[PDB]
Amino acid sequence: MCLKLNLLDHVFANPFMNAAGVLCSTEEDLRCMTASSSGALVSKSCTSAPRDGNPEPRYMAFPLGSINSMGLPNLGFDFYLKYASDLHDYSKKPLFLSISGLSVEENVAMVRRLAPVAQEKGVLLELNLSCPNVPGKPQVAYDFEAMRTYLQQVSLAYGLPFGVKMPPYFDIAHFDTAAAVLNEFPLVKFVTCVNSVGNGLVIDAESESVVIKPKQGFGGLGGKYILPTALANVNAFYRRCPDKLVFGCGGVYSGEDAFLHILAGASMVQVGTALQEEGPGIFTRLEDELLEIMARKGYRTLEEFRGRVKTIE
Amino acid sequence: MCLKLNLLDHVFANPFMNAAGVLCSTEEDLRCMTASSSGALVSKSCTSAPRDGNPEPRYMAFPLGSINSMGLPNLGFDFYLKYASDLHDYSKKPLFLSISGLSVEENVAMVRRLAPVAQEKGVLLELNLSCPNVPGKPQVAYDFEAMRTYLQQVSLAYGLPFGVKMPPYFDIAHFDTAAAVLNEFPLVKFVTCVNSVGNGLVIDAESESVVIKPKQGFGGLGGKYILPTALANVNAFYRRCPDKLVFGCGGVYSGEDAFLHILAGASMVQVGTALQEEGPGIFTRLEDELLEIMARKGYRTLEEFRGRVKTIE
Ligand SMILES: Cc1cc2nc3c(=O)[nH]c(=O)nc-3n(C[C@H](O)[C@H](O)[C@H](O)COP(=O)(O)O)c2cc1C
Ligand SMILES: Cc1cc2nc3c(=O)[nH]c(=O)nc-3n(C[C@H](O)[C@H](O)[C@H](O)COP(=O)(O)O)c2cc1C
Ligand SMILES: COC(=O)c1cccc(CCc2c(C(=O)O)[nH]c(=O)[nH]c2=O)c1
Ligand SMILES: COC(=O)c1cccc(CCc2c(C(=O)O)[nH]c(=O)[nH]c2=O)c1
Repeated sequence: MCLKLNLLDHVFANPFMNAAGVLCSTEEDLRCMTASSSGALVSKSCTSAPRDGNPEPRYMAFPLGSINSMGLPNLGFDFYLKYASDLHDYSKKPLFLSISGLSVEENVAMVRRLAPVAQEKGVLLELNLSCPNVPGKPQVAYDFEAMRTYLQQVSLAYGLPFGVKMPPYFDIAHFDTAAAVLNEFPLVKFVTCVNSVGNGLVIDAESESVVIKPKQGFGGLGGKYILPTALANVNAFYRRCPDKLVFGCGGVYSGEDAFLHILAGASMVQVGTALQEEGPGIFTRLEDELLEIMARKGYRTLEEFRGRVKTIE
Repeated sequence: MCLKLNLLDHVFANPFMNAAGVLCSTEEDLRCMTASSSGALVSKSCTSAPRDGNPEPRYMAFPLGSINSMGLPNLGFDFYLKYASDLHDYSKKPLFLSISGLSVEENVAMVRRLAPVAQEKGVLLELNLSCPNVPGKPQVAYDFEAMRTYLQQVSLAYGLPFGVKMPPYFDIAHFDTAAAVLNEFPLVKFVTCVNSVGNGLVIDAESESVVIKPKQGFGGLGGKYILPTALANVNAFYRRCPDKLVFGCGGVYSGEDAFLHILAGASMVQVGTALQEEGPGIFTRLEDELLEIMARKGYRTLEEFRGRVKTIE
């Protein structure tokens, strides 16, 4: 018995991978993610030029999860493109490249260059619809006309199957609107739910201080705090986007949390805070634990229970 | 050393009270909250007509908090108005009456009727904006045009100081816009942050089932899941609404959580899930725990540390 699967025309040894931004910034990180037992890896979201990101401390974790305001530090698109084109060993596992340009034009410029490497090598694209705050305007994925623009422009410029990383939604009307926008675009083959829960605030009682330096302590939350929000979003998109795959991200620390994502409809399962805290060994534990739940229930395949969460009456 | 506060022209023995919807539906509930050591109580959010609410199970709790889709079950406005005018003992503690009409017209009708009792007895109004409007539109407080409408008409119909219960926000743009709307209305003297984190989904791994019946399992999240989100919202409004009070609500299980809310800027501190789970004995524990933290830090009153959370640099 094994957790092997095929999608987007690639084979994956198991449904696990890092979440974008975790253990994926440097050549050292990507090589370590490659050497792990993960099923796939995703590079850090990049911009055209390298960025240092925000002042430190800019990430902190706690028993129930993490807060970050990293500021999109990254080595620049040229570095991740070179990683995808010359350095990654595709015989080991698939690679996804996350892009997060600060304007539509910047995104269009990076995807035009990624297209022939995607054709030649099979690197897959994850378009990240989250960016640093611009006063007077909402996040792109919270502004449905801007979202529709980015997607129209990228699908035109890239011309190949790609995926989008979405922030969480909290209102049913927003699920219906966002999914309708995503469904206008046949090249969006996968949706990743969810990015960190925006602008939480952790305060330390002893020091009476916030715990990260940028943005007066405000930053995105991950880990145990966000599991039910992550499951709601995976399931909301699984139901509304029957012709796409959903990848689950948020709150995965155990094979049980992975099993819940898959029941909710997840095809791949990304690990962020728990990977940051435990290291790449977590992938062999997560495989063992999900296999163990499956055996106890009598499930031979992920397909037997994916998206089969039961409702009452 | 003391927990006493005077606000809104009332005196409160301590900052604790129930969160609306918890232990406040019936006369029996309200007399219980009155007999407890809470500094105040708020009645269940009511509609003009009595409501049975959604089918059960519609609330469930777990180690890290709760999920609910109650559907606004309540005994109807006439009951809560009668409780405020004839039954509540104001010599014990102040009363807030929460209203949550299904349309602006229903809100307006309630508050015209409330107004004479508010002037005579001193009951204080909390208008719930984290509430359904027209289906397929977002809840009122996530639609800034509907929000401005509700506040204009309620200000006019009521003519007295009131407060508003707000859903959590996740994007800085929303904090900016929401506070600017609120700051248009000088009768809005307090803002309660936050209502439940909307449409999460809790799944039970053993049964492979959702845990509440309404809305295919989707429901509002409370408790340990939402503390950082609640602290962010309290601090964001404390900073942006310098002429208003902020009441904090979300994730309070201990005097230490209360202490964080107050450093974030909370005046009153409300207790929902932990109160539902532990019962009204929680209020003596919370007061003890908060006084111990204060004693250890040398704080003699709440004003010494309210709003004084430190940032880094
Ligand atoms: C330090 C850190 C860096 C991150 N950077 C990115 C990023 O560059 N791109 C992105 O799409 N999401 C990024 N995220 C969000 C994660 O991909 C993930 O969506 C989030 O942490 C929720 O998952 P978790 O509960 O497993 O942490 C980052 C998260 C963390 C904690
Ligand atoms: C069973 C239940 C019923 C609730 N009903 C209401 C309500 O009627 N009006 C309201 O403004 N909020 C209501 N809420 C939200 C609580 O007031 C509170 O905002 C939310 O639970 C967050 O606080 P907590 O983390 O202490 O639970 C309810 C919450 C629960 C769990
Ligand atoms: C609401 O989004 C933001 O505030 C924001 C700020 C800086 C960078 C980004 C994009 C990269 C990113 C980051 C990051 O590099 O700070 N952290 C996350 O949790 N998710 C992300 O997608 C988003
Ligand atoms: C028809 O009214 C509703 O179905 C409904 C839905 C969501 C929220 C509300 C307002 C009451 C409320 C409830 C509730 O009664 O379901 N639960 C919460 O966690 N916060 C609330 O403010 C009503």
